[PDB]
Amino acid sequence: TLVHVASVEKGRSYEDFQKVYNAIALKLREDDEYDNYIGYGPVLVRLAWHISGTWDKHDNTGGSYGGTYRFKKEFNDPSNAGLQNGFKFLEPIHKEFPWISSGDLFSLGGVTAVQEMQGPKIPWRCGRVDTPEDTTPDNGRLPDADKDAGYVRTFFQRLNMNDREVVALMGAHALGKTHLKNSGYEGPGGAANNVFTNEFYLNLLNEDWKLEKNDANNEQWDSKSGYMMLPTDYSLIQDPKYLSIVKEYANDQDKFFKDFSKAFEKLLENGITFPKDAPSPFIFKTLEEQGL
Ligand code: HEM
Repeated sequence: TLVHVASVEKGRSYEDFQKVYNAIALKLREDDEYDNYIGYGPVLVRLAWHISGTWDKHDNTGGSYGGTYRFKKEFNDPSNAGLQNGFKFLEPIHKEFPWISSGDLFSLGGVTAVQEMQGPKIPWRCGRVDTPEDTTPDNGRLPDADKDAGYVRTFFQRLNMNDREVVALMGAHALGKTHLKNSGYEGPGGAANNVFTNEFYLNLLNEDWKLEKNDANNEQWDSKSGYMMLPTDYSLIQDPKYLSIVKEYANDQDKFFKDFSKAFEKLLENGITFPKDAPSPFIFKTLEEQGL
C-alpha cells in the first residue's frame, strides 16, 4: 500500500487556515442564490465526501490526499455530476490562497460548510499534497443509490467505516437535495436543507414514505411533505442494526453531532499518515464566533 505523509504547507499555521476558512465562509454567505437559495453549503459537503470516498483501504489508492478531483478523469466521473459547482465556488478561494493544496482546499470546504450551517465543529488537519494525473483513481469507486442495506454495509467497509459511522455520515442527507439531471433522483430529504440538524433521522422515522418512480424512471421513497429518500437512505430503517442507530440519532442531537464530527474527520483523513510531530488538528472558529 502507498504511503502519503502529511506535509504542512511551508511556514503555515492555524491563522493561515482560519483565513482560508473565513474566505470560504464569507463567500458562502455572499453567494446565497445558488440552487434556489439553498446556497453552496451542501454541494461543498458533497465535494469533500466525494474526493475522500474514492479511497480504498486495501492499497491506499484514491482518498483526499492527492487532490486528484482537479483532473478530468475524476471531475468527469458520472458519480460527480454537479460537483463542478463546488469546484467553481472554490476557484477564487484558491486564487487568493494559491499556497493551499487542492486536497486541503476541497476538504476544508466541507468542514467550513458544515460549521457555517450550524453543524458540529469538525477538527481538520492540513498537509495533503497534490499528486500527479496518473494517481487519479478510476471512476466507479463511489456508491450506487439504488441498492439495499447489505450493499451499503459492504461498500463502506472499503472506507473502513462501521455501522455507526455509516449511519452518522448519512445524516448529511438532510443537506441540499437530489437533482434529477445530476443523479436521476429528485427532491430534498427535509425542510431545513441548509442548516445542519438530525432531521434526516426524524424524517426517516416519522414521515409516511411511498415507493414511487421519478421522472427518470428510478425508484425513490417520497412523502406528502415533499421529501424523498434514496433506496440506500431508506435501507437504514429496513436493516435492524441500522434502524437502532437511526433511532438513537433521532433522539439525541448532541450524540449525532459528536459522532458525525468524528466520522467526517476520519473520512477526510483516510489514507493520510500524520507524522508524530505534525500540528494538532485545527478547530476553526465560525464567522459568528469571530463577530464577522
Ligand atoms: C450510500 C452512500 C451514499 C449515496 C448512495 C449517496 C447518493 C447521493 C445522491 C444520488 C445525491 C444527489 C446528487 C445530485 O443529484 O445532485 C447525493 C447528494 C448529497 N450527498 Fe450523498 N450519498 C451517499 C453518502 C453521502 C455521504 C457519506 C455524505 C457526506 C457525509 C453525503 C453528502 C451529500 C450531500 C451534502 C448531498 C447534497 C448535494 C447538493 O445538494 O448539491 N452523501 N447523495
